[PDB]
Amino acid sequence: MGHHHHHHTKGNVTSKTDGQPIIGASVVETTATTNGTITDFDGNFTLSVPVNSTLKITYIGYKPVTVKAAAIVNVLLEEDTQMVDEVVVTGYT
Repeated sequence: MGHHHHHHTKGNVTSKTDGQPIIGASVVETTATTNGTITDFDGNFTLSVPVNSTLKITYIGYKPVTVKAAAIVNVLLEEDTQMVDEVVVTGYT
């Protein structure tokens, strides 16, 4: 069980490789692209939007990711150009 701290942060993008924060991720709005923002060392960004539209996030290296606008949203970056299946099942021998 990992104890998570509750702070005043808006959105959070992390990679699905090791579990680290995304630094330098291009995140913009569906209609408000001009007001696009990037992620910090912590893996979060700050953006103010009037309408409750969706937010498009992209980071050079891993697959793209999109999430709706909310007080706290977690995103996971999937490996790009890499096919890795994480499935397993046992039974009769």
